[PDB]
Amino acid sequence: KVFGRCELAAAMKRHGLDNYRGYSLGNWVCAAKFESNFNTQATNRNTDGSTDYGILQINSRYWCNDGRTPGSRNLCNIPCSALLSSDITASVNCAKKIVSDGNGMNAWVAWRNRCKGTDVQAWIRGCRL
Ligand SMILES: CC(=O)N[C@@H]1[C@@H](O)[C@H](O[C@@H]2O[C@H](CO)[C@@H](O[C@@H]3O[C@H](CO)[C@@H](O[C@@H]4O[C@H](CO)[C@@H](O)[C@H](O)[C@H]4NC(C)=O)[C@H](O)[C@H]3NC(C)=O)[C@H](O)[C@H]2NC(C)=O)[C@@H](CO)O[C@H]1O
Repeated sequence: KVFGRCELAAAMKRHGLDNYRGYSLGNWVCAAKFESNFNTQATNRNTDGSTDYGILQINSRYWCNDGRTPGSRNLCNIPCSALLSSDITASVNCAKKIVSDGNGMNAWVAWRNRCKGTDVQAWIRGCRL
């Protein structure tokens, strides 16, 4: 599913991401925009053989099981395919664990390079929240 900007903001808010760990909703929508362009089915391969899945581009090296990333962890306790769903629940629960891991949103490279320190409020302009 490709989400609309405001559509994703509502689901995210609903799922408790607004100010989760001190990160305003803007931050989360910006991250989704740059990581997958709001596409739940985005997948990308990394050089170490791990894969990034879904809307938040969650990595198999640490967070999910894809049966093909030898000696990686499955910290969110889910098959990576659960992250590709139209329903963002699994992606959001998993995100919550990632962001609390110590590096905050720096875990997301597109956030760090394109969202961090920008006027993230713009991402939710005109949404009915
Ligand atoms: C080429 C490229 O950059 N591709 C992108 C993917 O790499 C990226 O996925 C992210 O991958 C990074 C790389 O390591 C990963 O970051 C690691 O995360 C673990 C888990 O949190 C860290 O280990 C923790 O360290 C903290 C603080 O040091 C400790 O408090 C804690 O004990 C550690 N936890 C565990 C379980 O070990 C690493 O510190 C950290 N490594 C680095 C180098 O920063 C991110 O978690 C991945 N992000 C996500 C969302 O999965 C992918 C996602 O955007 O994007 C590719 O393009």
